[PDB]
This record gives sequence, structure tokens and C-alpha cells, in this order.
Amino acid sequence: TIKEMPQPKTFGELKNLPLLNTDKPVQALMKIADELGEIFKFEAPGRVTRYLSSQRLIKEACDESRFDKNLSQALKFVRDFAGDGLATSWTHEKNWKKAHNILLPSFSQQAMKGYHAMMVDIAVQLVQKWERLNADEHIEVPEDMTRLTLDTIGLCGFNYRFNSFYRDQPHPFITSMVRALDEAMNKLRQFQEDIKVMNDLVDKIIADRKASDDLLTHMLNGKDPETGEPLDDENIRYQIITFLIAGHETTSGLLSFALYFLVKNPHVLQKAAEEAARVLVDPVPSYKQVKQLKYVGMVLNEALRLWPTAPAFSLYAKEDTVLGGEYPLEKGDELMVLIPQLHRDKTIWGDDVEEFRPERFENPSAIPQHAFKPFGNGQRACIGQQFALHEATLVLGMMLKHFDFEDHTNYELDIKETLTLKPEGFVVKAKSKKIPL
Ligand code: HEM
Ligand SMILES: [Zn+2]
Ligand SMILES: [Zn+2]
Ligand SMILES: [Zn+2]
Repeated sequence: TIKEMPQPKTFGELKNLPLLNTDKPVQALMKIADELGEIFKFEAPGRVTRYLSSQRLIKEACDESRFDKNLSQALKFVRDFAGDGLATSWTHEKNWKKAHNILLPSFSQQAMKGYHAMMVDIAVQLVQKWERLNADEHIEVPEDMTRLTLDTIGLCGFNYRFNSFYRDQPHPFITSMVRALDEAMNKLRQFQEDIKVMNDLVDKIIADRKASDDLLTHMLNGKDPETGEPLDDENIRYQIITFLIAGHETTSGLLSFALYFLVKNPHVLQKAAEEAARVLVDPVPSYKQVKQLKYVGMVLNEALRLWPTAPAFSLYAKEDTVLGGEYPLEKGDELMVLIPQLHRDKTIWGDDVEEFRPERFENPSAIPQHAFKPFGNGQRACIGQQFALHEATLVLGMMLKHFDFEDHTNYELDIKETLTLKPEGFVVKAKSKKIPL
């Protein structure tokens, strides 16, 4: 027996569009889901989406025999500059599978071990910056995390040094990036100007490589095993842009939210700092030591639980079907996975879903399939997941070895939305524990 699905207030021809007249549309949607439950329809003029919030409905949506990745209207706007890069391609677009096969080697275990020294390079630059602040100074958390994470993918991926810690404002490329991503969010000469800046740097990266084993090596020289074709010049440049953005933005948000939760939960911070001091006995962390930071890894997952920094991903029905035994869908219908709501499903997590308890992740085998999805789903899941988590674990472990932290402003959480989530205005003071590196 068919259920009629909930839908918020409509506004004539504009349908539900005016309900997201806000700088914080994901957070607005979360409130709608709190009101309406596990599924609601959301309409705009010539656009329909179904927003899902329960693990029960989301686990069905994650059945790849039945649903494939959709390019949401957001990703459609990002495609204006990222083209048919890996994140903004259809699964059966020729360059998706092709680029996937060519670029997988760059996220192998050998690649990761290879990346570790270069991650350590940038993490050291972060710790040094904070060791070198005067007594009266404070830290702009998301701003420095963005310095760290941009520099890390730049170095590891492309052997290009943005030198973000050498500049008092964001790198040109970031300023243009935040502006294009804010445009794409709002849209739902400046936009062509932002893309100008982005694309000028891509050329500088390729040209610099022309002056002679990483992501770019593979982009430029790897051949698809299925065909022996390498990527073409246009796609490669879409990939560089893709990896530059995807490779830093969400990670910077994760490290920010993580430090936020640690300072708001000082006993959790204590427990994480004890592991860091215990494991990290050497001047910098080894690849192996980072893997030994179990509790620090649990801290990051819990942070991704509460505030998944890529808040949504979108699917379409491969055929006419029924979702949840109740809601008929037509072939092509878009389902949007509302990750922060999934992650607050009390039937999965218990009633204490707002509490920051990394101990939830102690026995990750206790977590039901499709309960925890900060990195997307299936064959289109995040290719950089291990990269992001090793980076964040490394860095957070080093922050916890080197500094005691003070929430000197009693910061009230304010989540800025671009397409990703980040704490805005998060500031702390860090007091060095005086251990050299
Ligand atoms: C904590 C940090 C990260 C989060 C939460 C995250 C999240 C996600 C999500 C949800 C998707 C799927 C998007 C969709 O279904 O439309 C995705 C895909 C992707 N991510 Fe990540 N990501 C992170 C870090 C990274 C890093 C560090 C890289 C690069 C080194 C990266 C590169 C990509 C790429 C290229 C895709 C598209 C993969 C494909 O569809 O073939 N991401 N990520
Ligand atoms: Zn398919
Ligand atoms: Zn290689
Ligand atoms: Zn049909």
C-alpha cells in the first residue's frame, strides 16, 4: 500500500524553492527533515528531489543494482569548471572509468607510504607556525587547516608548493575557489574571472612538471589497462582542478570540526593527547605510528558523524521501483542522501546522537552497513578517503603531542556552507608543550 510522501510548504510556481533562501541550505534542510521525518519531497521549477534521512531508506538507496550516482544540480554547476573530472562525471561517461583506472595506482598503499614524508613536511610547517606565535596572538583554525590541506595535496599530488604558510591572505587559487563554489551554491564577470585564476595555475603545474612519481605523473603518463589509452589534455586539466579542490576542502573542514569537538570535550581531548604522547615517541610521526593512533582515528570518524564535511550525495533510480516498500519512484528520480541526518538516526546510534563520543567507533564492525557514509557510496565513493584520514590523523596527532589548547573566546559554533561545511570564526590559543621536532 502506497504512502504519499511529505513535502514542506509550497509557494506557487516557485514550489519549495523559497524555503532555501538562506546562506545555510543544508542546515535548513536538516530542520525540514526533523519536522518531516525520513523522507520528504522537495520541488523547484523543473526540478524534483527526494531527501532521505534514515539508515533504513538510505541502505536501499546505496544498492548499486538499483541506484547510480546522480549529478546533483550542485555538481552540475561544479562541472562548469571541473568538467568530466572524476567527481563530476556520470558513471558511464567514457572518462569516469578511464580516469578511475589510470588514477587508482596513486591511492595504492605504496603511494600512501610515499606521500607520508610530504604530509609530514606540511604538518611540520603548521606546528612551527603555532610554536612561533607570540603570547598575545591566537589561531584562526579553518584558515590554517586550509593552508595545511591545500599545501598537502599540492605537494603530494603535483610536487607544487602553494607556500600557504608564507602568505597572510589565502593563495589566489583559494580566493577564486571559494567564490566559484559560493556562486554554485547561490545559483541553486566574476564567475568567469574565478575560473580564469584556477586555470592559470593548472598550466603552471603542468609546465613546471615539463621541467624534469605522484598523482600528476599518473595523470600525464598512465594508460588505461582496458585500452592502453592515456587521458587526453583537456581531461587531465579537469582532473588537476578536481583533485585540487576535492583534495583539500573537506579535509580542512574535518580537521576544524575535530579540533572544535576536542576543545568542547576536554576529557576526550585528554584521552587523545595521552595516545599521541604515548605513540609519537619520535621527532616526527612515522607511517606506522600514524596507523597506531586508534583513538585519534575514532575522534575523526565521530567528527565526520556529527558534521560530515561533504554533507550530501545524490542518486537516481535506474528503473521504475519502490523505495522502502512504500514510495514508488520513476526511472531517473533523484534521491538526495542527507548525511548529517543519517548520522543522527537514533535507531542506529541510540538516543545520545548529539554527544561527541569517539568510543562509538571502537568496534567498527558493530556499525550497520550504510549507517556511516561520510565518503559516499560504492564504486563512486571517495577515492581520497585513505589519503584524507592519514593526513588528518597525522596532523591531529602532532597537534595533540605539541600543544595544549584554550577556547579563549568560548566559541559558539557557526557553520559556514559553501558546498562543504566548516566552522566559521573558530579561533583558539595554543600553548606549546615545548617538544621540538
Ligand atoms: C574528510 C575528507 C573528505 C570527505 C568527507 C570526502 C567525501 C566525498 C564524498 C561524499 C564523495 C562522493 C560524492 C558523490 O557521491 O557525489 C567523494 C568523492 C570523491 N573524492 Fe572525496 N572526500 C574527502 C577527501 C578527499 C581527498 C583528500 C581527495 C583527493 C586526494 C578526494 C577526492 C575525491 C574524488 C576525486 C571523488 C570522486 C570519486 C569518483 O566518483 O570517482 N576527496 N568524496
Ligand atoms: Zn550503471
Ligand atoms: Zn607511480
Ligand atoms: Zn516509468
